[PDB]
Amino acid sequence: DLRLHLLLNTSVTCNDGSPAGYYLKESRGSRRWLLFLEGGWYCFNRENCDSRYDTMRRLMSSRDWPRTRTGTGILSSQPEENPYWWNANMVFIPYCSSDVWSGASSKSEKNEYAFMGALIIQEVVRELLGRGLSGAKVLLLAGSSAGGTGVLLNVDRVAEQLEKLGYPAIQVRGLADSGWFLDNKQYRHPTEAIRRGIRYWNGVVPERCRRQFQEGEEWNCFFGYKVYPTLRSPVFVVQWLFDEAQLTVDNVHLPVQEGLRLYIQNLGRELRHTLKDVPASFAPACLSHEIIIRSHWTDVQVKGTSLPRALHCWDRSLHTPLKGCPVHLVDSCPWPHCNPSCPT
Ligand SMILES: COC(=O)c1ccccc1Oc1ccc(N)cc1
Ligand SMILES: *[C@@H]1O[C@H](CO)[C@@H](O)[C@H](O)[C@H]1NC(C)=O
Repeated sequence: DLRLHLLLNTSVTCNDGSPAGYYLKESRGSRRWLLFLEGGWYCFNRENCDSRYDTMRRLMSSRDWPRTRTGTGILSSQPEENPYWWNANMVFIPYCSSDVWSGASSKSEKNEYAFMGALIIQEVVRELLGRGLSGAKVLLLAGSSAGGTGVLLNVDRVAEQLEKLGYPAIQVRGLADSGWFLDNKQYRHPTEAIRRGIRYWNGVVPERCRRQFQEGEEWNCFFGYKVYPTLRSPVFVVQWLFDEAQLTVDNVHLPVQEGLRLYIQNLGRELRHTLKDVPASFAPACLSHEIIIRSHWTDVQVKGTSLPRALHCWDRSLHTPLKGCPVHLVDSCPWPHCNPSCPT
């Protein structure tokens, strides 16, 4: 079990002003640390944030947090469930800022809600350094769905933070799961919500990406294929070719006729194209969403290689290609579940 710690700096808060926090399970025997970012959509104005506070309050407040949590998937300490890092120090950071982990604005007299996602990550890292992280050799920042996008937005800031604090020996890396989206046409009549959210949250994006797209076009950096080339920390990308959250924003809900068949096939081809210059990636041809913290994450394979194996090969590569231990795994067949190992 992972144990809850509320942030000692109570000014770094969830949406409603309650303190943010993290769940931790230590492993004194390891110098590897895994920090995982929870997902769960977002809210972008007063009215729909008010709605989210009524029926999704745990994503906006720490008031009702359970006092511990169970680690699953890549957060499991059992070798049978987690062949990759079962012996690592485990950290689960709850998502209570509703800002895709980008915000840096406090609750105040002008702001009904606080959006502090980027600052929550910074403060968790700082408080963990007095608690074991100062001796780490690798810090892997991971996350799923909105947390996967949060990895892309924050991994280089964590690297910069550790350098400025005096810890240049810690190798910061990222693992972005199911947060690699496309700003494509919908099947029937979404990027505007991101643009409005950024101004509502005072959201921040990586500096190298911001300099490319410049004022008021910062929404571009929320899309993986645009922000990834600007990052300097090593990042491993996991993405279903037919992601269910992507299809939902595209207004696709699953007899498929020719128009829909061509749309679905073109989406898989476009996603595959955006990953050709991404050396560390895992992209199976399945209709699903999220992967790395479910208990049976070991079952899916691309070209005969599991995701835990591909991540271990990634570790080895960062000590050119390795014999029988690949890191770039993208299916080429064109329809959902043409890979026999897709989840049911
Ligand atoms: C849950 O996370 C998101 O909603 C998200 C994150 C980053 C970028 C986009 C996002 O939603 C989308 C907006 C528009 C289109 N076309 C696709 C996806
Ligand atoms: C708490 O965090 C905020 C935001 O990062 C910072 O401005 C403040 O100085 C911190 N408080 C202390 C006591 O360090």
